[PDB]
Amino acid sequence: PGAAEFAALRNRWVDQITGRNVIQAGDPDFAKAITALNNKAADSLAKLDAAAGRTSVFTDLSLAKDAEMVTTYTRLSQLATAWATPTAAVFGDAAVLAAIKAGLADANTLCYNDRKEEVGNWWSWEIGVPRALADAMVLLHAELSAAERTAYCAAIDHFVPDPWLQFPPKRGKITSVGANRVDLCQGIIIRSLAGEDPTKLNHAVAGLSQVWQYVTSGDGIFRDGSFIQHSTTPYTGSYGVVLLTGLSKLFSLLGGTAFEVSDPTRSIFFDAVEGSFAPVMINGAMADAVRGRSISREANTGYDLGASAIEAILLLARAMDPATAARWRGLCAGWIARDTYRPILNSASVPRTALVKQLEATGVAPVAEATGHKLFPAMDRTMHRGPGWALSLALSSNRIAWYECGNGENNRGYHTGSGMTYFYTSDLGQYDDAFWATANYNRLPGITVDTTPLPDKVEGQWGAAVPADEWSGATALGEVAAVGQHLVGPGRTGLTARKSWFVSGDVTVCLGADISTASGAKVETIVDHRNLHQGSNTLTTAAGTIAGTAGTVEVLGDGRWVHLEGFGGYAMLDDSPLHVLRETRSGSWSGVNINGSATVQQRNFATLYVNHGVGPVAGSYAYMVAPGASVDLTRKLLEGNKYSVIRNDATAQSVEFKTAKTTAATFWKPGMAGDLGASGPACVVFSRHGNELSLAVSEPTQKAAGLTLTLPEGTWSSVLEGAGTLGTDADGRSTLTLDTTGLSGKTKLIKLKR
Ligand SMILES: CC(=O)N[C@@H]1[C@@H](O[C@@H]2OC(C(=O)O)=C[C@H](O)[C@H]2O)[C@H](O)[C@@H](CO)O[C@H]1O
Ligand code: NA
Repeated sequence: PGAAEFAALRNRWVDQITGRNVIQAGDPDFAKAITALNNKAADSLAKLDAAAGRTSVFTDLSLAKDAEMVTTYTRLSQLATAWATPTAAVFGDAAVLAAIKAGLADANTLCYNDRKEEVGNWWSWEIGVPRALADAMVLLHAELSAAERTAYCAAIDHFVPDPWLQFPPKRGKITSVGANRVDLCQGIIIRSLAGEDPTKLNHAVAGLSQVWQYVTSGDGIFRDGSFIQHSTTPYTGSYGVVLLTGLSKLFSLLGGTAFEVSDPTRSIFFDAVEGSFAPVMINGAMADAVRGRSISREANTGYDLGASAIEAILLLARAMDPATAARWRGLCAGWIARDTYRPILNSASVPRTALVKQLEATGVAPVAEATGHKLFPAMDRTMHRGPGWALSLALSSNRIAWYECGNGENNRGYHTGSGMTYFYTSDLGQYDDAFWATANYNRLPGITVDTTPLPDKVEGQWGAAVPADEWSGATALGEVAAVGQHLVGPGRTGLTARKSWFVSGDVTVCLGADISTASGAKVETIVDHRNLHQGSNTLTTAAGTIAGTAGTVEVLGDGRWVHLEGFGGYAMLDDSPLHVLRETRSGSWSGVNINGSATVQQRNFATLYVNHGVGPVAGSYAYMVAPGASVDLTRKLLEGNKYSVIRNDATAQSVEFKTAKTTAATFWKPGMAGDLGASGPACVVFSRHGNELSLAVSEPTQKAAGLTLTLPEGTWSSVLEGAGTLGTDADGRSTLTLDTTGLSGKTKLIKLKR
């Protein structure tokens, strides 16, 4: 293959990144996309350094700061995009083209060339500039000289001689993985189009294959659908999306050509759309629990990331078999239609507009998010849904870091892996509306927390430390899940807590036991810390209302349930005091991200919490959350033993859901919770239907060869469904012994006959 094929490939990439082939005559969304393109282009043009012998290309961007070097190149590729887009203000503009060509020439001369050593963030030299510079070569291919091509290719090959590797030589080069591998290969593949280099192209293409091979440790896609980047952080929602975006674009680019991605194992990547990406998408937004440090970004939010995921999945769908195509389109139509908070077409590029328009043209109906549980034990994350809500739990353990901070981002996020309970609801802005600028990072919802102030970046950057805890894990049987976390506090306070969650189809029961610390400070547990935006939502009790005055914390009393207007109900499952605070909070995104704006955002919060006090000895909590519940239903939560606590202490935690006829339990020690028993760390959910007992079990340390339960509900003589060896103990009770060797926290489902 040759010059004909290379021109065809370049043209297809220009088509893809401009949408020049798919702008619809008189369409108002295509019109607003062009206007956004125009404004960005004009902004950049306004900031050009017009000076003779200039030392920068843009007056607000220093070439001696690598992030602003990257920004210089992305402004240039944006301007070339606009120059290439029919009906853009600068389309085919000779003067604009001139300024682009000079910008790329001077950026090369002054800074980014084959004689330059990397300084600062390697990502800028090897991914930031190459992708942008490659796009600009290809966009401007009819206009750049052979000598210009040579110099910019040379610069690129200098920083990235092999996209299977990363880091400047002075550092020791390592295997690039995951999002990094994709971005590296992208810059080289696009560069290979500009330079017509089939050798670098084939090698870059070959290198996508490693990203979708399953892994059992470190970075990549796990069999349970977890995605980790940077070893210790659940990262489906941001690095996952960068991967997904890059592969969508490259697969589509190369499909049908001599360079087509032909590896059959890529079906693992296709399976990940529903196995990894869809469960953590909530009405358009990637879950905060899976997007690591990006929560600190005012303008790279859950919706930004979920919209990018939508674009990519729509792009990929074009190439799939008919059933899979339609399913993925149905999922996307759903995430689009339910999102009236950040509609995808607001600020969409021309290509994203085209894919969303295309989707709408198929008429494919929106698929709803399925109720129930999706567990990701490899990354300490679980998802739970019912009518009106999606709960996302965020854990940490000897495998998963408390948090990632880096590059001045998320330095305060050290409690975000302390058992957070994100309840996503029709309040689509709950976590997006300056929540991470204004929230109390020491009372994040759900967490147990030692009130010792911690320094920014405590435990270090880049998730380099993990809590040395006993286990975190989960299992589920039908409508009921069991999740548990041994919380070890960050910042060496010696905080320790045993947190468990038992999630049905509507209610979530939260139990805590065995809470102590070495620090001498008070320890709290946060029933909720809910963004009210500018609202004065009522907090309704048996007595009447509580916490009417902002800033004056009040203590519930003996009705034991509280209802928050527009959210749902909360209810105490013990006689602990409930502290309720209405507060007004302020902060700027500059306060949580070194790139954040200084604008001060001000938000009202409801904060609900238990105080375990100074020096708790076996401190404990017991409460439940009922998202979407009316006052009538909230009042009734505690009536009729509907949620019947069985055990809550340092050995076991367990509840029975009276109506679901299902019992759930976590086990920290050899022991019994009512008539269920276990011989070692376990999550279990069981239900008897007549003469049959269904159980779901996991071995949550991920290290034990086996596990023995002591069966509830009488004796059991045969196994109807699944693995395990029956038996009788010393006391005439039935046992089930499992081989849990290598299960990696996964659930085993079993059925037994009396
Ligand atoms: C996933 C992540 O945090 N990556 C960082 C970069 O962020 C991303 O920008 C892109 C992209 O440029 O293709 C995709 C995402 O929307 C966004 O998260 C970030 O710009 C660089 C800055 O050095 O660091 C990466 O680690
Ligand atoms: Na890490």
